[PDB]
Amino acid sequence: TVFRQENVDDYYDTGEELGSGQFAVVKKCREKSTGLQYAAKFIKKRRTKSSRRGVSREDIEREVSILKEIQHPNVITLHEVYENKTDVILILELVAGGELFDFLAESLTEEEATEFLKQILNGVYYLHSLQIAHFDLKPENIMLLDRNVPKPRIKIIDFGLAHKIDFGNEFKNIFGTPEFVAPEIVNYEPLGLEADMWSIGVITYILLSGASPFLGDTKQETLANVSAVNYEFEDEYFSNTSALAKDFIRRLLVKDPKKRMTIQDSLQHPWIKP
Ligand SMILES: O=c1c(-c2ccc(O)cc2)coc2cc(O)cc(O)c12
Repeated sequence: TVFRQENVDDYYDTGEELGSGQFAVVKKCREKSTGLQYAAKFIKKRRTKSSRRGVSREDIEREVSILKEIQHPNVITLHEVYENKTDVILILELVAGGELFDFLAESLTEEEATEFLKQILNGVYYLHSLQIAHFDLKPENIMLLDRNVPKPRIKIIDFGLAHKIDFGNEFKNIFGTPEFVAPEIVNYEPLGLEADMWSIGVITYILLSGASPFLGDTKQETLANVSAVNYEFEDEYFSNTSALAKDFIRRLLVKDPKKRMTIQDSLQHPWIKP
């Protein structure tokens, strides 16, 4: 699919940089015709077929196709797509309260954790209902609308690894951040919606404790820890955490994807259920 090839600078003015990654940079922007504000994600294109640099058209089109499907309060939305010879430029909904990752750098109570968690689960429920696996859930990819309120509202971002799961699983060597990936990702096995639920377990552990359950001193150690389900609830961190909260985590950090809680299970779990 081809995108708008007019110069994006004819329609938008850019400002503060919001984030920067391997082949993408995200800039605050403002649409000239409406005065409305967005985030422009510039994705660097592959310059040749066999290059390892830039993002393949196939990967870019997948992210765009998924984003086009999405409309939910807890997920980023897509406004427009432009492209030129060097970049595809996604004009995305602006979320200006910063990463959940940075908010955490400022442990939560179980109430604070569950208030974030419920919104995350609601967003993931929407996605999984559409058979969309995110595959890169982590605090850096959870953005707050406003960080200076008692109960910040959040939105899931970064669909760069997201896949449609029309057949129950995808077998593609999809692979995110070692701390957050499920054992089936580590082992290069077929992947489905279940991998997201593991990531939610890791996120929940971090929300409650300020500590990462599988983090080793090197990437290979972290990955080895993940595959072995080498984690425990340290008393120093979890002494005043409820057994029900631990139960929620324990039922997500399960090696066999088939035995892992689904998104629907997680919403009905007694720690979450109203
Ligand atoms: O999506 C984002 C955002 C993003 C998008 C929209 C917002 O409103 C806020 C941040 C920021 O940094 C990134 C950095 C990346 O490497 C990849 C991304 O997808 C993003």
